[PDB]
Amino acid sequence: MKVLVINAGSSSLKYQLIDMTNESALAVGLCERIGIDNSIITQKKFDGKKLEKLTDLPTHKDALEEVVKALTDDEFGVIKDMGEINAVGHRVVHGGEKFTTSALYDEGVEKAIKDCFELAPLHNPPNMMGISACAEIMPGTPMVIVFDTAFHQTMPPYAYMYALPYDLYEKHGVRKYGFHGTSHKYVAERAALMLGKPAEETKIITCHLGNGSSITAVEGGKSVETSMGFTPLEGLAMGTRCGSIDPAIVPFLMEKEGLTTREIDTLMNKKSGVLGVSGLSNDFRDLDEAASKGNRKAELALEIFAYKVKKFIGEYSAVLNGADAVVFTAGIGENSASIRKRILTGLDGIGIKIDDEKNKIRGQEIDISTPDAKVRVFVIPTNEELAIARETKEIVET
Amino acid sequence: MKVLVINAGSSSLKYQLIDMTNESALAVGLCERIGIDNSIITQKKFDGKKLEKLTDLPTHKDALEEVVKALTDDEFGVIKDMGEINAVGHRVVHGGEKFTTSALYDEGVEKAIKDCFELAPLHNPPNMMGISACAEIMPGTPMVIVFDTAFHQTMPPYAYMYALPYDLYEKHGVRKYGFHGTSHKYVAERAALMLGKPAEETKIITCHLGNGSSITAVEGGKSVETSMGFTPLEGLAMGTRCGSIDPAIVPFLMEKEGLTTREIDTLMNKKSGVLGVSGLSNDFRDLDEAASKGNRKAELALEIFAYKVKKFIGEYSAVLNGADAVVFTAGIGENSASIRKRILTGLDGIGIKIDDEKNKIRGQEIDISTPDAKVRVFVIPTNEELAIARETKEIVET
Ligand SMILES: Nc1ncnc2c1ncn2[C@@H]1O[C@H](COP(=O)(O)OP(=O)(O)O)[C@@H](O)[C@H]1O
Ligand SMILES: Nc1ncnc2c1ncn2[C@@H]1O[C@H](COP(=O)(O)OP(=O)(O)O)[C@@H](O)[C@H]1O
Repeated sequence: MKVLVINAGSSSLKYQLIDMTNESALAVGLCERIGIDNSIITQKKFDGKKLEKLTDLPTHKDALEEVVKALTDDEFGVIKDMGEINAVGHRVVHGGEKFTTSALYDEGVEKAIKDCFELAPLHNPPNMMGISACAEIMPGTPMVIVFDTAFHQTMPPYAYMYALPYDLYEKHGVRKYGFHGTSHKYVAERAALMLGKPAEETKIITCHLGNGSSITAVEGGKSVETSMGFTPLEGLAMGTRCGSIDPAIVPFLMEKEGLTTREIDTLMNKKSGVLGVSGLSNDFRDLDEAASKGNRKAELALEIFAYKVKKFIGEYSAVLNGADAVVFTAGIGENSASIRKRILTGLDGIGIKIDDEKNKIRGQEIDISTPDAKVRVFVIPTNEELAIARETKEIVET
Repeated sequence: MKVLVINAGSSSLKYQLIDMTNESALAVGLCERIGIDNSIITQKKFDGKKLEKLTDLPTHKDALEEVVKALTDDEFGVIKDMGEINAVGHRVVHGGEKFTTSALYDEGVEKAIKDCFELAPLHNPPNMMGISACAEIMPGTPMVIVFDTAFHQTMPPYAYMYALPYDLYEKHGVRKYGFHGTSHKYVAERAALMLGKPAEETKIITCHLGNGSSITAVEGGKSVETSMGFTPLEGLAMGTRCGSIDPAIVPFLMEKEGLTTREIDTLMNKKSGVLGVSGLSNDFRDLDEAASKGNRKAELALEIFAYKVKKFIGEYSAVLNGADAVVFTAGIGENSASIRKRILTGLDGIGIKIDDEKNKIRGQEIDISTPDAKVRVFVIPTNEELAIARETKEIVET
């Protein structure tokens, strides 16, 4: 089965055609400057052939029509006709409580998606232009919407409910949702394979450490607890987000600094995290160098960041009653040997011990723990597009 | 030297008269329903004699006047006249940045306590009322203030700093302080004795579970991390407090419901916790009974509460790199075998296993873990009053 994965932006459209037989990306592409002048589509075919075409792309529908032409090109394409695309997949952030699994697209899902957004306190609404264009160009092809909140819908009530007045949950839907679902589910699946046990028999803690960061406790293949909550702000300190602070600090700051609700929200989401502490950057690479060159604020920001991840590993070890493995993924998790070191030092007491040399390897699924450690520590690159395609294939199959 | 220890709440006042010659509690008492109807003072003398008086107590000053009359009663009292009270030690929750060690009461201490009213809204006002009541009733007696925050001053910067813009820490003193210090320090000491090791060699997790609840990670006798923060609101779900929720919920609620900063603070401190979830009570005894009789909201509130304590045990196990013991104290911690059961179930994976029969014993320092468990679980009655009296003696003596 071949799956086309679409990711649409205001004036762009990224795509990948993936063969699910071998999970190989046959072609990867990008349409830019849509609705602008000098539109362009660029496609890379697996064997090192690149196609570029300067043509006008007024709307996402035009871009998608070109994408199909580029995929079927005699020499630079990978399929003979549009009919070889068995399904299309798209990722949306919030599915609230309406979406407990990925969904087959139709007029119903389009409305539910819009509602989930207007009820949620999220910033950027979902971009539907890619999804819409798809319905016109390929009416007969199954389309699957994948939600980042979906994977966490298996959480029990004592985990997702906040200790707030119950009516707020009922009147405004306030509860923990969780994000990065697609990433957590994918690496949890890879980790089970590396443990050599069927997923149902595994207990895994997954750490998606990127500009946004979240940890999930995966029991027997299902999410049972996660660090982000009602919004992506809860939990860990991140690039520009403060994470879980004393809630009383909010009105205190609003009275002291004379701030509006929008200002305090912006302060917590964009001026906090390691950026806010370091006074320097929200980029962990920059902080790491700065810290070595002796920059104290940068050193403090990385200490706070690693310390909080360490604590969550302890927290989810209790949730899971002993974990079989801890997984690191995303930008920081996959690439930073030093940040992994800061996080994993001082945990032998709970069965975690790593090998400094194995921890230096990069871009690979690898167990970096000593062979005698009770808890395995795996570094597993997350692959967004492939995860979305697997989700799409599962739905289109069943 | 005889020290009177006072702990004042909104409508109550606990006291103990302790002889420092041998550290014996001569009399223990409680004034309840102050400022309400059917006020009552109850006193227990060391020889078992109990006094109860139904009288009207309009203000803390009236209650304190009765306390003195009960302490001097010919048969049920323990001293001949007020002059036998050499000093008074007061429990005060927040002293802010300026006061983080015990202090002889003076104009400056008073100022700091009133300035922190907004930082400990449920506590500082009543603590102040008890101090003023004491100044009027016994003008000539030395008064010593002992802060809930002192014990946590050993926390490292990466634990007490929030991932917020650094200037807020500098300009407004925003950082984690922690509370119940006196209780945590005392039971940590008792736990080291029970482990038969020098405090310096121990790693203990102390859980003070009462109307207010907090956990502390004690390493070698020093507090290294604790659950409450800038204010007593952070951390666990409590009787009427929500604990650590997604901070984004604050601005969100303010906008949806049109709430000012004062109202949202009251909502989080007075209408949340198990009271907010259950819709029934903030008393764990009542919830336990209601849960057993089939009340779902009450059952959910206790699950959320126990689950959060369980997670903190995991969190601090990582902080401490393996703990030697977990300690339960305060109202719920000392008396609820069933709540301890909910909390401690499913942790054998991290070395914690308890004996259901031992867990039924009450009012005793006892190890309730199975003999083979790697981590000991002790139930230890707290004695904040003897600890406050020790400080009072030291300060008044020098
Ligand atoms: N080698 C590295 N060392 C430290 N940090 C890195 C490294 N590589 C990437 N990062 C960090 O990872 C983040 C980008 O990762 P990414 O997975 O794309 O984030 P997100 O999941 O939030 O979209 C940035 O904050 C960046 O500084
Ligand atoms: N046997 C019990 N079972 C469950 N909860 C209890 C029990 N005894 C006391 N509690 C709870 O403990 C809390 C008492 O709070 P605390 O701060 O320790 O003060 P106090 O020592 O004055 O009772 C109350 O919420 C109360 O309902």
